[PDB]
Amino acid sequence: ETLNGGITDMLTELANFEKNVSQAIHKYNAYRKAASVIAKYPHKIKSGAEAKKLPGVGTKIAEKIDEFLATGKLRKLEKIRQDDTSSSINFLTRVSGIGPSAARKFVDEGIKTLEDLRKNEDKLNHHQRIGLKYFGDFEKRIPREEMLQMQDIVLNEVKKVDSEYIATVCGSFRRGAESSGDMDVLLTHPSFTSESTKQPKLLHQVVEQLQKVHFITDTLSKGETKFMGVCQLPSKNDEKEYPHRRIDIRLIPKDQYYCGVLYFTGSDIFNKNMRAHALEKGFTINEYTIRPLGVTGVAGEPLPVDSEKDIFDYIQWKYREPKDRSE
DNA sequence: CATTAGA
DNA sequence: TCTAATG
Ligand SMILES: [Cs+]
Ligand SMILES: [Cs+]
Repeated sequence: ETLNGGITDMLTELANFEKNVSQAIHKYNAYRKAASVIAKYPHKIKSGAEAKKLPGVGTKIAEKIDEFLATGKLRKLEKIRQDDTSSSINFLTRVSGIGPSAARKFVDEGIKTLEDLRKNEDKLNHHQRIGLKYFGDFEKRIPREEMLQMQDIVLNEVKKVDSEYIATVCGSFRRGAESSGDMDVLLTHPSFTSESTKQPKLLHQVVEQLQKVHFITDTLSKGETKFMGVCQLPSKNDEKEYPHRRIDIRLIPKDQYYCGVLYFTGSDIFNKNMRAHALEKGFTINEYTIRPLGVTGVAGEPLPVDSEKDIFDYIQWKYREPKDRSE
């Protein structure tokens, strides 16, 4: 957590680079298990050789630990950190729509900067266009003050259209968070579950609603169960307009909400931990259900969930307010 | 780890 | 179809 710091940090810096700037899935994958294992290790690595006794720790990596341990740096790291091409990719990658694959290409073409991208809006697809458009806004954090604002409108129309709907804004927002990166609405309806062969409309309906009023302003992607877009709070009586905000809505069979909701609510750890516990408690938790474990090794048979509660009661725990689902 | 765009 | 990108 801190004794092994520099190492894991450098190591991850190393991994991340193979993956993006190069296409070295493997070397990349390498650096990471290593960085993984060196991280669990309970003592201060004092030398390569020492680390070297680790799994995943080979000669290549080890050699690296030395240099780092020896001098407070690493050339390869100082070399890459410098490298304009590699920088470029690092950068282009921020644009929403742009991944590594695209970034390399863009680069290869000569598009390295923000403006470069403008000059060639043509080479970009819709997503990347939008992302390009809202580069600033996209990067900006969402104040809870605002999330509340948004959550308000969202449950409003949801209700308007159909009153049989159920929305929940999941995420760190759900969990108290002073701010968030984007909004996440989990959606369901009774008329939709496991078998009941869809009703795409159910998603459609709402999307349209939220648009009709000017809340949604772009569409990054719209499927039959997972809308992914951009939104904006009605810029008031002027002098202050609201930044463009990423929003995502998703349809879910009423019969898998709560686990879904639980799950997306986090945190990553609260989850893992609650999850780990259900195991002992003779259960299995995953984003969609909760199955009782059978001794043979495994088992199935989803247990009926009507609320966050059921899942809890199940593994016989303390209902944890989302506020304190921190871990 | 599954859904959506796209070409 | 496969392959990229989000989450
Ligand atoms: Cs080893
Ligand atoms: Cs990106």
